[PDB]
Amino acid sequence: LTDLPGVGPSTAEKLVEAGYIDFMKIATATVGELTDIEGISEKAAAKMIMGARDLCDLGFKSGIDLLKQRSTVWKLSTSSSELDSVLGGGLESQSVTEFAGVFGSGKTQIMHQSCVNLQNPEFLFYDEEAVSKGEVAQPKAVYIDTDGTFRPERIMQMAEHAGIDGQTVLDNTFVARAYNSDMQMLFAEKIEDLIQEGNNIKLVVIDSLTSTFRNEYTGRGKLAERQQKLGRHMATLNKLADLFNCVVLVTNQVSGHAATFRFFVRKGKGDKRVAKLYDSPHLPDAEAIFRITEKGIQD
Ligand SMILES: Nc1ncnc2c1ncn2[C@@H]1O[C@H](COP(=O)(O)OP(=O)(O)O)[C@@H](O)[C@H]1O
Ligand SMILES: [Mg+2]
Ligand SMILES: [Mg+2]
Repeated sequence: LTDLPGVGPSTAEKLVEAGYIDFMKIATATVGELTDIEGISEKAAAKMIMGARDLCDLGFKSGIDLLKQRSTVWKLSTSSSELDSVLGGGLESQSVTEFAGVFGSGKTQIMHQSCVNLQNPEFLFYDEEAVSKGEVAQPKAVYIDTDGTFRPERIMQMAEHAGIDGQTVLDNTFVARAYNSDMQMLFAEKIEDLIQEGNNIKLVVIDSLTSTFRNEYTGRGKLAERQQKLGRHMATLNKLADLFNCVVLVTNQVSGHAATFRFFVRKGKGDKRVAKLYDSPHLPDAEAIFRITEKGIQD
């Protein structure tokens, strides 16, 4: 951090204790966040931010550089050919993908499958030129279980059929049981701490995203506070996805959020499930047929 203009050893310590350890978090921080660090003037705050931006080469980009920026996005397979195809390759890092649908449609299943697939190196599609092995090495997932439906057995089972060690998935998956939106949001924010602790978080799951909010802000007369809180939460999830180049997944029970990809999943005949991609920035609306068996997501 002392590389940063105006940042000496003493300021560097105040910065590390305030959570600001890497350049990107400073380069993208507001003069407000830092000035609040106390002992950090607004002058020093603006200088180090300007400095960090330069160090991280933030600025106008054009031509081939646009393709290169886009290439830093890696993708996680869902184990369903149909789905991956409709996703334009697989779940995208640096973005939030939402799977909404009726109870039993398979939302939680997809969440578990993703935690497993993260441990299958061949399931992470990326341009070796924009993303180095080390960046996706020893990947870890964080699962914010809001409904209390995380099932280690299911992880073990899906892993087995994938030919990978189930215990290895468990060892690399942090689960956080949230009983309300406050815990849910806080846990989400604490993810930076796990990364700071050396954990290569590459997959974040929020299952579910809206349950707590709906239960807490049932009154549609105070739908204001709710739509707000949820917005801040989503903003936090999106920033996480970008800064730490990781895949963020959230589920929504349904009988509009800031998710960059939005799916509506419905039950087909028996095993069959239909995932309808209805919102994305560059892909056409399309349906993917897959199934849910003892092996997890397949087809
Ligand atoms: N071990 C399993 N083997 C085959 N299918 C399973 C297994 N576990 C769960 N399922 C399927 O998952 C469905 C429920 O998926 P779930 O993700 O919990 O729904 P939701 O969308 O509400 O989260 C079940 O009704 C069952 O068909
Ligand atoms: Mg993004
Ligand atoms: Mg569920």
